[PDB]
Amino acid sequence: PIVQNLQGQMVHQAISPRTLNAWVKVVEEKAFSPEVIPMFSALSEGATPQDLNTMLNTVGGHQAAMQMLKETINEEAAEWDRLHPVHAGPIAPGQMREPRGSDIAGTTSTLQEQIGWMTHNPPIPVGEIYKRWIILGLNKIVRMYSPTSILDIRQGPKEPFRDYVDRFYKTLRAEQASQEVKNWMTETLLVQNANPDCKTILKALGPGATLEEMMTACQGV
Amino acid sequence: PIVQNLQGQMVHQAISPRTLNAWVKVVEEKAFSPEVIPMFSALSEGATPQDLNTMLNTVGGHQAAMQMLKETINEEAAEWDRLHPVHAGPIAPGQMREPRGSDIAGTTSTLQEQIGWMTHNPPIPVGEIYKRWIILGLNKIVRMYSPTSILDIRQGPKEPFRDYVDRFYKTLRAEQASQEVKNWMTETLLVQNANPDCKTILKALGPGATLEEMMTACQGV
Amino acid sequence: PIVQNLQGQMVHQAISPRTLNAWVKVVEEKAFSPEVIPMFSALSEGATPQDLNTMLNTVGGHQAAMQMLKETINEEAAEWDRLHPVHAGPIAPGQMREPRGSDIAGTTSTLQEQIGWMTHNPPIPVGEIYKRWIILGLNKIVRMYSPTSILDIRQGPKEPFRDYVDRFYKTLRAEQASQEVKNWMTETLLVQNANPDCKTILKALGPGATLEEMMTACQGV
Amino acid sequence: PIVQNLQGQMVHQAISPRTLNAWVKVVEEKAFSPEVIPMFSALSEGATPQDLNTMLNTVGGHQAAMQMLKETINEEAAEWDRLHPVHAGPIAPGQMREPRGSDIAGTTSTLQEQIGWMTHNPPIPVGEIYKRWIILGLNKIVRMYSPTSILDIRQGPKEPFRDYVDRFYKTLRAEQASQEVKNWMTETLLVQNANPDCKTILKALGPGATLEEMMTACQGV
Amino acid sequence: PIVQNLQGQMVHQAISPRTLNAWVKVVEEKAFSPEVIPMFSALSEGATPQDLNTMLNTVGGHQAAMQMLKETINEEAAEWDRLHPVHAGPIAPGQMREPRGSDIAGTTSTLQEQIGWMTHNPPIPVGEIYKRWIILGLNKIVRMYSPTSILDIRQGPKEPFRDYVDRFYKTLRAEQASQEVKNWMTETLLVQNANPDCKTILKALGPGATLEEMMTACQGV
Amino acid sequence: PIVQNLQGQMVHQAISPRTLNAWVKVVEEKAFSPEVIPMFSALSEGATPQDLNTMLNTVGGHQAAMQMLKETINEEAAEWDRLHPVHAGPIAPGQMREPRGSDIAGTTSTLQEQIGWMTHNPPIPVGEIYKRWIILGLNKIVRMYSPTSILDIRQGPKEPFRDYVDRFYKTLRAEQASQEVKNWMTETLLVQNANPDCKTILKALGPGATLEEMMTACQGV
Ligand SMILES: CN(C(=O)[C@H](Cc1ccccc1)NC(=O)Cc1c[nH]c2ccc(O)cc12)c1ccc(Cl)cc1
Ligand SMILES: CN(C(=O)[C@H](Cc1ccccc1)NC(=O)Cc1c[nH]c2ccc(O)cc12)c1ccc(Cl)cc1
Ligand SMILES: CN(C(=O)[C@H](Cc1ccccc1)NC(=O)Cc1c[nH]c2ccc(O)cc12)c1ccc(Cl)cc1
Ligand SMILES: CN(C(=O)[C@H](Cc1ccccc1)NC(=O)Cc1c[nH]c2ccc(O)cc12)c1ccc(Cl)cc1
Ligand SMILES: CN(C(=O)[C@H](Cc1ccccc1)NC(=O)Cc1c[nH]c2ccc(O)cc12)c1ccc(Cl)cc1
Ligand SMILES: CN(C(=O)[C@H](Cc1ccccc1)NC(=O)Cc1c[nH]c2ccc(O)cc12)c1ccc(Cl)cc1
Repeated sequence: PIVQNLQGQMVHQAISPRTLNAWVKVVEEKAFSPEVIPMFSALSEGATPQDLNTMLNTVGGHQAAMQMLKETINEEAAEWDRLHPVHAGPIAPGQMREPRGSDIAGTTSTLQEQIGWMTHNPPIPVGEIYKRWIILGLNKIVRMYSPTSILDIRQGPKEPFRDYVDRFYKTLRAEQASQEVKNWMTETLLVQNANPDCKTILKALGPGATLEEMMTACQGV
Repeated sequence: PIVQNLQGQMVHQAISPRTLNAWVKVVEEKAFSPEVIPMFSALSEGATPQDLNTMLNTVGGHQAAMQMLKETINEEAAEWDRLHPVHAGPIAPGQMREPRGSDIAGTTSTLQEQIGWMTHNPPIPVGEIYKRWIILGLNKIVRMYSPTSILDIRQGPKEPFRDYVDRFYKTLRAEQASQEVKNWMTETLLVQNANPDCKTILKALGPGATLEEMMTACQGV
Repeated sequence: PIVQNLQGQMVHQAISPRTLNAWVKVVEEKAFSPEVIPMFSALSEGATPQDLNTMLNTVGGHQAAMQMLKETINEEAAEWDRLHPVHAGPIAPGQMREPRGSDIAGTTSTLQEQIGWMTHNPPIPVGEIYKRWIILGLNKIVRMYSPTSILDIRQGPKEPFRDYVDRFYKTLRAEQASQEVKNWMTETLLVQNANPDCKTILKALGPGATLEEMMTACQGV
Repeated sequence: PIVQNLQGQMVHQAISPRTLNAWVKVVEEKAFSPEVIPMFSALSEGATPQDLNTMLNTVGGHQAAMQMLKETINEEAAEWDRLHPVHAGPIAPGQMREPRGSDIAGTTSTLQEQIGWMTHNPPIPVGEIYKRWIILGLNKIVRMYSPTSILDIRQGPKEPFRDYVDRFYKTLRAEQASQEVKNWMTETLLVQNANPDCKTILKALGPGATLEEMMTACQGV
Repeated sequence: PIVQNLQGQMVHQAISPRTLNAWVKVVEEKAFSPEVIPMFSALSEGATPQDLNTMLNTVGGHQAAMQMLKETINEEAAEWDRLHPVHAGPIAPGQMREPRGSDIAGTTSTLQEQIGWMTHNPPIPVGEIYKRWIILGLNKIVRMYSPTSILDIRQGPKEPFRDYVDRFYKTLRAEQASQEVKNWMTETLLVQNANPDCKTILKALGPGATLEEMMTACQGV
Repeated sequence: PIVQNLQGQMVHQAISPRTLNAWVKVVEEKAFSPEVIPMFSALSEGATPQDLNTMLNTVGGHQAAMQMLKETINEEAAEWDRLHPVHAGPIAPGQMREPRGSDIAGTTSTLQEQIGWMTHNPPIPVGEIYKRWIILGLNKIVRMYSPTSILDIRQGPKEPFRDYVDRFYKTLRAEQASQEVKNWMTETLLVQNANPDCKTILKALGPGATLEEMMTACQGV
């Protein structure tokens, strides 16, 4: 990450050993479960592209996922370049250049070059931009590596309602969808796929009911 | 959380790796037991809304609970908006806007926007306000996920009094109630549901007696 | 705890994650054994009332003990109020009020209000005062939860003297008593309840003898 | 690593105990798997040659690897000396000398001498240069210690496609090759060595297809 | 321990959670083995008397040892008072008093009073003085709790010489003695109590020989 | 270690709890294996003699080794004194004295005296000098405690060449020798003691060959 010198030359801050270790263990224990993402995100706050690649480099295994991820990164980088075309040729001595897609992703850019973009008036936050791309990729991986669909989540004859909701919302968090879409799945599937006894109860509460209410309503049954 | 630059531009402070890890393990080990709340609260002191969502995002499992929690968050946000209506249209260049319910909760607001509200003369402490909402929600979850009622806590024939009190006060901490209500449960249930031998002793101490006294009184028996 | 800004506005310092964790594990492993107290005390140095309640809130289980503790806290708070009566009515705009028993204990006082009292010329150290109350309560709990009395500590026929002393001093540390009282128990019980063979030796050293001497004297036997 | 004094004499910063420990455990758990390198690299950011040797010295076992590594280091040092020949004889009192290959590698140079080179206007980043050499060596070790070739990675009759890709990309990361070469292996081997049923599917997607697409295409089969 | 404010009012520094934990675990794992002392000493560098008592308070068990330790502390405190008699009566408003034996040990002195003594021109280092007393006591405990005497350390018929020396020097470190005395035990016992075969070899090296030499000399045998 | 005050009086920095713990565990797990030394060295960077003795004091067991180590320390101290003779008698009030061998080793010198030497214009780096002595001693211990000689390292009929090299270089690192000597052992033993099949291959590569080459050459066989 970045921080200010005594003299106020802007200076890079090495990633902590325990930030590194955190990220690795996360991955070893949790694979690509949706919570992985807010964690990757939280451990990389302030990161430059170099820092972000470091972090990604430290994952061993899961190399299929990692490759999809680069594909995702290339698609965004291409798109960046299309919306921000580079004026080429000579470069004005000492002054900074405009980052291409590759420069953002860290392939074609030095650390020194990166800090330069990030700490500018006005600042070009290349680390933030790269992180969006990564997280977009991380989402795709999560969706792909999810064993079941929201459509196949039905409540068991003997399943307490709390647990059915737990699997519905767990699965739903892993899905490909806008908020409009998730609402629609909630609104359509959740009660439609409850078990008979509790479904009757819930038809009868009508569609203003809170979860807290639905759950309490189906507690005794 | 937030802290002051060398130049005194107010700057965000990334959440520690061990704060993150703390919170996760808490949840894995203790579920929603009442002590979870003072811990969530203690690990989020100084937090912005982003920080608070991060923390919440890092919980995997318990997704029913998490959804009730959002419901709680929406109810408070709505109520906020009702008591603080936004003047809309154009916004004065450079100056900050008035946070809506959604802006407080972090849905419709940037980190930069948040720090801005929090560090103002006078400061609009959006992080503190969001935390109230969350904790209100966390309480509801705790109550709901409590296996037994204060009414069913009776002292065993062979139960030492210390243990009965331990279950009474454990259960009571999980209950829905003001202080007026808890006092009333204490004052009515605690002795009424002791076991025969010790109940006699306690009728005989009368209602000024301390716990220390009650416990000592029923020690030998 | 508290610390000074760059600008020297006095500012609150969030409790460390590892301070929190320390305290919890202590309690899980050691219950209310006398060493718990110097540890609670050491982990709460610099604490405000809020900090102290946080810490207390994080204990799950032991809720009987916790309730005795509040009782203890109320008794001290009442007594505080009796010796420091509050002048009521309006309050002078901007200036601080005199803390009541409840304000010290954190029930009726904000963090901001607390720091205000603590960092005053001259400082009203409300955190220190609350901590006395707590520790007084913690002592009562320790005494109460001690399985055996100093009177029942006798040396075994086959018990090395070092071990008997170990149980005597362990038990004695858990007892209700001034220093005058502990001395008297030492001076009366320790040798009176040694086993026959070693008692003879010790009668014969006379009452100026050090522990080091007594122990060495009864080493071979 | 290096940091600035109160007086701004540039001063060495001892390696953290947990940086040390990190590196050792990495090696004990992961041997020379490709992820080792980004980790060595991340734990040595800011390092001087001394720091880098320290770190290398702390590995026990793997001494064959360590010797190849020195060989690699000598080859680079020789080459350095060939492209940067030293003007010899007397040295100007007080002023710094030009580092030879050996001085970069830390054999013939003091810490004080190193900091001197690193913190110069303009700075001679000897630590960065040595690190390139090491990492070049570390790569060679990784390749050598890889049990299988990219050529022998075939998909099992019963192997899900995700797993085959996982072994292909794991093995490919361990290989000797430029990016041109890896692309060529990908482009030639990956589909050519899938199992029959899925190969047919993939011939039929044609060579623009993403991994995400290929994987999804072969999901049901 | 102690440190300087922004304003340079000298201020107390709370003991770290991990310093606390360190000390406790030491004791749980190692009892009173001689290495305990350099560790207690290393974890208490900079300590005030309060800090030192805290640390001592956190030991549970070993209460016989703890009592001998206080006895030791009283003997030193008495002696202090004899060599530094207090002028009594009124005290000059605001100025500091001369610490008695009890004030050094922390019984009769406040933290504020202690920092005052320690940070004076010239400084009265009460923490250093108390630590001497403690360590003197800790030594006595170590000696006492040592299972065997230097006199009973003989080399086994089948014991490698390295191991015999290991037990000799382990035992010798636990003994009551000046350096003059330890030298004499070394010089008299070490070879006199080696086993026959190796004793002959060693008589023959004569008394200038190093350990390194003695050990090498008896290697093959 | 040492650091600068706010006022720039040079001040001692207590050794971290985790530096202490690091060193102890190292020793418990790894005994005197050659990697111990770079670790002792890395954990003691910046150390004064006191700090270095502390660290050494914390080792329990291995007391034969520890005694050889002191012997080594005395030999160096004697030699120091011979090359730097002390002018004796009175000492100039306030000014510092010239450290003897004993003063360097910490026997006859205070911490305050040590910092004084270390932070002088020009600085007498007594901590660095003592550390050389120790490490010289630590080397001797390592050599002595090495179970096998470089001469007895032969490659097994069934031993992969990588493993034979691993034992050769492991053993060689533990040996008594200059670089001239190690080269000679390498150059003479390594191939001379390979197993028949691989020896033939290697005779045939001739003596310019790299390890990387030798190892690859004997891979299939
Ligand atoms: C911005 N934001 C979030 O990041 C919230 C923070 C939060 C998590 C858990 C409980 C409460 C809040 N996170 C999410 O919406 C992501 C999420 C977590 N679990 C899910 C399950 C299904 C789904 O579609 C999304 C999620 C958010 C905050 C408040 C609300 Cl009301 C909604 C979202
Ligand atoms: C403000 N405050 C609290 O947060 C106290 C702090 C505290 C916890 C444990 C022992 C002593 C004190 N916490 C509580 O009242 C919450 C609580 C903990 N256990 C309970 C059990 C039942 C219940 O209704 C509430 C609680 C508080 C402080 C002092 C008193 Cl006397 C009462 C409350
Ligand atoms: C102020 N103070 C304490 O806090 C001492 C510090 C200390 C603990 C252990 C060994 C030596 C010293 N602590 C105590 O007196 C509490 C205590 C610990 N074990 C006990 C066992 C019985 C008892 O009645 C009290 C204690 C103290 C210091 C010196 C002396 Cl001589 C006496 C007390
Ligand atoms: C500079 N850089 C890297 O260091 C990337 C960072 C990264 C790792 C994992 C997923 C995404 C990105 N790392 C690599 O290319 C090394 C690598 C990791 N796994 C591999 C597998 C095969 C291979 O030939 C190389 C690698 C990089 C960044 C973006 C792209 Cl698109 C490509 C490379
Ligand atoms: C001041 N000082 C010490 O504290 C040395 C430091 C040190 C420990 C271990 C190996 C080398 C050095 N420590 C000791 O003398 C205490 C000691 C450790 N093991 C022992 C075994 C027997 C004994 O009588 C004393 C000790 C010291 C330093 C150098 C020498 Cl040569 C002698 C002592
Ligand atoms: C100064 N220096 C060292 O401290 C190197 C650093 C280093 C360790 C491991 C791999 C590469 C480099 N360390 C050593 O030479 C000590 C050593 C480690 N393993 C050995 C095995 C045998 C031996 O005789 C010495 C060593 C060094 C640096 C570069 C070279 Cl090429 C040689 C030495």
